[PDB]
Amino acid sequence: PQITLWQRPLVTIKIGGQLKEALLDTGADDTVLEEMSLPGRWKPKMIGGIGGFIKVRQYDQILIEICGHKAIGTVLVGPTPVNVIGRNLMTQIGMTLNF
Amino acid sequence: PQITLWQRPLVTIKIGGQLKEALLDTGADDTVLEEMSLPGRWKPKMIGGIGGFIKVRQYDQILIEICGHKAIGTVLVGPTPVNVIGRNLMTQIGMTLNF
Ligand SMILES: COc1ccc(S(=O)(=O)N(CC(C)C)C[C@@H](O)[C@H](Cc2ccccc2)NC(=O)O[C@H]2CO[C@H]3OCC[C@H]32)cc1
Repeated sequence: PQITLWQRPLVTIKIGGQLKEALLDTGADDTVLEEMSLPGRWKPKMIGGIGGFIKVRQYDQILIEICGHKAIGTVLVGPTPVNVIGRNLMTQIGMTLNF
Repeated sequence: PQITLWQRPLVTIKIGGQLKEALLDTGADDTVLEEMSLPGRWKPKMIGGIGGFIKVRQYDQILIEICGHKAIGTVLVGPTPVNVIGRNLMTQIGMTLNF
């Protein structure tokens, strides 16, 4: 389907048994979510955007479910003010920008 | 045209008669550009990014061409890692997310 940009493109994802609302963000290289517990090992990382950098924990090979599609990708967990689904995951569901 | 998300959706924009590279950002409500000169008066605006809030200069009804398409709207100037084209301008050029 087609998703208009008149409003923030929000979606609900399924990750680690939890349901979280997130923003389909083409400007985000990776998916970034607010603090939560995830299984597996992680690496510390610093990501920057408007307002500066925040420290996050990088988890790779995490199973996520969006709109019925089951995809695997990297999830950065940290003090982000808003949950965003990055390009890392959007490519997996075949999402593109069109005009 | 269709833009996949394997790489950053960087495009060429024209503003003030100059060509610049900008990122198509669906997670951004507004368009935020790196320091540059724009005509007329500006108003203050407080925007919150991943790293916190910053003060930017708001210029309205500015002509800006994105991927060859003519737009006339609000452009915010301030400290940002890269020129960001937000939903305010993407809607003007008929851009949408598809999958
Ligand atoms: C490595 O992985 C990364 C993932 C995400 C980011 S990032 O979040 O700083 N970024 C990147 C953008 C600022 C270049 C995504 C932007 O779309 C970012 C996502 C976001 C963060 C906090 C609150 C709302 C929206 N949007 C953003 O800064 O938008 C600015 C400009 O328009 C306004 O909309 C609300 C916030 C304002 C950085 C790195």
